[PDB]
Formats: sequence, structure tokens, C-alpha cells
Amino acid sequence: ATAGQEVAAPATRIPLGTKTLHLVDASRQDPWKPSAGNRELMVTLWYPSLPSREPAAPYVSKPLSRAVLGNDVLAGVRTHAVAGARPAPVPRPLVVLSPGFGMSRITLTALGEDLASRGYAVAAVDHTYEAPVEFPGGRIEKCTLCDDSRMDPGAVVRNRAKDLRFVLDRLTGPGSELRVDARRIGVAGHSIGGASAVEVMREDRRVDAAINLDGNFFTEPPAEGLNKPVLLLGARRSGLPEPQENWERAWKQLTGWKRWLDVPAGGHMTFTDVPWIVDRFGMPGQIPPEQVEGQLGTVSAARATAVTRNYVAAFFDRHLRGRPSPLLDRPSSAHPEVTFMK
Ligand code: NA
Repeated sequence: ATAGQEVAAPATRIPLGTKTLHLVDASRQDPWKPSAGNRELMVTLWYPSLPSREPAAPYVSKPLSRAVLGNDVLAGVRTHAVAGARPAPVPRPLVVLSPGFGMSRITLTALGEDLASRGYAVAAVDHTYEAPVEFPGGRIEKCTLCDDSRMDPGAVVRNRAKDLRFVLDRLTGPGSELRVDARRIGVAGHSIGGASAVEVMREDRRVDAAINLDGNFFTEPPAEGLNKPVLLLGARRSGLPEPQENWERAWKQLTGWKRWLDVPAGGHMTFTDVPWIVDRFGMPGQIPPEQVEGQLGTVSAARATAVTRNYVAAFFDRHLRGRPSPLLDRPSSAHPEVTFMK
């Protein structure tokens, strides 16, 4: 089932390293479970490394695979990054990634490694109690907010902005486990993570550019405007009134570089590893039949991964590395699934 199985091949064959970091923000009590203490976060780094002959890191542990999928099969999948490999010479521009609500940061692995293979330092962030998360010493915390109807998505976005600013403090500061080019920082995220990517850019002058991968906004638009680059990349919003109006309200206060793309035949999960997880390793009725259209659409796992990687890389190459791309400006015959809403 998993013998020799891997995540989608990244853009290049450069050596990649990976590290997992346990960060504790001791200035803030945890917003959802303050009895547990201060706000802690788990982060996965992917980065260009020196060559290593060690095997690549697994996608996930067996216990966390059980928590995410319902069985351990994903623990047999290998990535393309070597745990603890020494970083390559020059500090690289940093892209920070935030997952969808209830979803592990591991669901952005194919994207993260791909950006790393293109020459970026990448940090995927877990937001505790908003996903199953594995901490050091085998401690797995549950998505306790997933159960709770008292969850406010605006509160989640506002707190995630604080989480992400703290991650930037740690990765750009003197004690960092990975030296990055702090002059060039991008943030992207899936669903509520995408709303949070834009939110942190509003709050933090160090963030240069942001991508929202199909998240509704849950905070009111800035009255002063947001003049920094934003890509809105959604799924099925061409024929969904509520998602379209949500993004139209945000669009009016985006005062700088901006694009709004749609994947009309995609699904909400198109911008993550979930299509690949479900299509290759999913149980019978992993996503129930009535939700398949909305969550996955008809875009294959391979195309979902390719489209997301290519457009995300195009955006960050444009704003962080001075490289143009026609993908951001006009229809692409190599990506017939992508349309322009503006
Ligand atoms: Na979600």
C-alpha cells in the first residue's frame, strides 16, 4: 500500500532539509484552553539543504496519521526532505503557511516542499486546538474547537495573526534554528489560514505579500485599505453567491497589487494534500458522497497539487524574487481549470 510511496514530486531535485520546532509564546495565554498554559505552536520547516545520504522524513508519525485520517497508512508515505539536514549556504526568502480549520499543517506538505525545492525557506504552522497536533514526547493534542459551537472564526483569524507574528519573531530573530532572509517574507494559507495570511500582513510590516487559498474573510475590511499584494485563489466561487460577496467586500479595500482567480470545477480542499490523501489512501466514504463536489470537485489530486504549486510559486516569485509570470495576468492553456474573476 505504502511501499515506495511518496508525496508528489517537487519542482526541482535540489537537496531539501526539514526540521520540526516546538515554539511557546510565553507572552500569551492559550486563547482556547488557558488552563493548559501559554500559547504553544508546532512548526515544520522545509529548506534547501546540503546533500545528505540519509533517507527522507516520513509524511507523518503513525499516531498522528491515526488522528488525521483514522488509520496509520500516511506514516508509510515518504517526503523528499531529510530530517535535520544542514541548510544550504545563503539565507532564503521565507514563506509561512497556515492550514484550514481542523486540518493539520501536514496537509500543506506537497506545497511546502515544492516551494523549498524552488529555493525558499518554508514554515508550516499548527495552531493548537484547531487541528490534531503532535508535540514532543509523543503528546497529541486534539482539535477541541472542532467540537465547540462557541468557536468564532473572527477570533480564530485574529489569534492566528498573533501566532504567525510570533513565528516570524522566532524565525527571523537571533536564536533561529534556520537563518532566513528576513527582508523577503510571504504568507499563504488554506481556508481560515488564508484569511489569517491576509490578516497578519495587515498587522505586520515585515510581511511583503499574502495568498488566501479559498478562505472567507471573518474580520471587517481595513478602513485605511491594504496596499500590499494579495492573491485570492478560490474554488467554485463563480457559482456561489455568499463566497463571492464575501470576497467582493474584501476586494474593495485592497488598494495595491491584487488578483482574484477561481477554480470553478475544483473544491474547497483542492489547495491542500487532501485530494491526494483521499484519492490514494481514503476509506469508503472518507468524504461523504454529498460533499465530494464542494470539497474535491473534479480536479484530480495530481492537477490540484500542480495548479496550487504553480500559482503559489508564481505569486511569491513575483513579489519576493523579481520574476514575472503570465499565470498571474491572463488565462493559461497549461492550466485550463483556472479562471479570472477580476
Ligand atoms: Na475549513
